[PDB]
Amino acid sequence: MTRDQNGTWEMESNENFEGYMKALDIDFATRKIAVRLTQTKVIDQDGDNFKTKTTSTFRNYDVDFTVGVEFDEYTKSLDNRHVKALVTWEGDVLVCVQKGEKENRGWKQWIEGDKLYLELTCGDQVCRQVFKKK
Ligand SMILES: CCCCC/C=C\C/C=C\C/C=C\C/C=C\CCCC(=O)OC[C@@H](O)CO
Repeated sequence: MTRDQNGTWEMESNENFEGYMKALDIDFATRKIAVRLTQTKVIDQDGDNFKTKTTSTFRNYDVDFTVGVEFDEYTKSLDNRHVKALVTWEGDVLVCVQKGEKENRGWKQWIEGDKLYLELTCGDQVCRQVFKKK
């Protein structure tokens, strides 16, 4: 029983964020800034209802969802695309499929020990982030 992801989480590693952003067609100048940054993630979770806020000195991104309920997601200030998003549980892993113009786009987020893991996929690029609880 490790579905409770509530907390404030600080990034400690961010593997292949450059490749993930390139797969999303983020321009070089934006990648140059974004790859430098430590992200913070605040998760407010009530059962299957999630409110998430990911922050940095350069851009912030909020996404709220209920597990099992498809929603329209606009990735404002990231790659600025519209997708249909669905988050489901696979065991205690949150799995999101973002259906839209990019093939094989989604993410998976789970608790393991005292860490939050987030793997973001776009095409053949996977970015693996690890966060430690504040
Ligand atoms: C927002 C801080 C990073 C900004 C970097 C600025 C520009 C880079 C442009 C595009 C890169 C694409 C995505 C950024 C990566 C992670 C932010 C969270 C994405 C997400 O939905 O979290 C999954 C899940 O945690 C949400 O609940």
